Amino acid sequence: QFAKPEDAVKYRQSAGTLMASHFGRMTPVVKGQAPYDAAQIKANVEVLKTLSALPWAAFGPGTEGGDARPEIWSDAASFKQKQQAFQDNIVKLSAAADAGDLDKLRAAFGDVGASCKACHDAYRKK
Amino acid sequence: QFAKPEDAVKYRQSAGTLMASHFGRMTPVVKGQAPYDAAQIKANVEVLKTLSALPWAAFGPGTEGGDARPEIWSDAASFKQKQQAFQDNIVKLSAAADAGDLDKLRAAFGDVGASCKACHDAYRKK
Ligand code: HEC
Ligand code: HEC
Repeated sequence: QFAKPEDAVKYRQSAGTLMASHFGRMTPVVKGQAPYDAAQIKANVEVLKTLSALPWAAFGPGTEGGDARPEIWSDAASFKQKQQAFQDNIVKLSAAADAGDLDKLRAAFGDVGASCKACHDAYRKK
Repeated sequence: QFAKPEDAVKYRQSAGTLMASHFGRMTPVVKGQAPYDAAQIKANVEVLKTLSALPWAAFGPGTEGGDARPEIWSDAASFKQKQQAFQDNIVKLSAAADAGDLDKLRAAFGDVGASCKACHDAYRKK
């Protein structure tokens, strides 16, 4: 869907921006510094679920650039494993939210955050 | 969810970027220059549905900036009418996609595009 590689870069960076907001806005809730409303979090995690599937298709043929490290395309299976595992972690966060289980949410939230960081550490330029 | 107004601006601009990609990537389909696969379009319009609800909450208290015109906050009801009408048009696009009706999709797509433009013309700085 991208006329030029720059358009893929702009897309995936914007998807990252929105994921960071929908993930990070729950930090005060997970820490107990903001109240826990199960319906609010369920709805927010649904948004995050949708967003979480979006970046990967924007690292397609010839879309090199931005802060993507070149190791993304040459090791296609290792990068894939990481995005599929991140989305696995998102499924677990969805389950916690959908159940209205705050302890479960805390734990799942930490696992998601670790998955974001693991990918950035390997595949995003400093 | 925004620490500073700049963070709201960055969010809403990224939501716009993603909407433009998910809406605009269907142009060749609506024009018949790319094939119509009803399931593909149904899934894409579902993504667009989710995204289409996101910008509005990022024009909240004290989030003035970017290319938002100041008329957005002082005429809160007129701006609201426009975003709710745009989302009405999105519901109609969803219906067309969900039905697998290409003629209906064409018409609904044009109505959505007109709604984007009407809001930008009134509320987005040149
Ligand atoms: C690999 C499987 C990743 C996972 C999982 C997550 N991110 Fe990511 N992210 C990744 C790359 C390779 C890049 C660079 C893209 C480019 O071309 O520059 C990014 C970028 C971001 C950004 C910065 C966007 C920008 O302003 O330029 C953000 C804010 C971001 N990513 C957030 C984010 C979050 C919150 C994630 C987990 C919920 C997450 N990413 C996972 C690769 C991967
Ligand atoms: C008002 C009810 C709007 C509707 C409907 C749509 N958009 Fe919008 N858009 C609006 C404003 C006020 C702004 C400016 C935000 C800012 O603070 O700068 C925007 C911006 C965009 C952008 C540019 C983002 C950027 O790169 O800075 C894009 C690409 C965009 N909008 C796209 C878009 C599409 C495709 C829409 C219909 C599907 C749509 N917008 C509707 C206000 C409104």
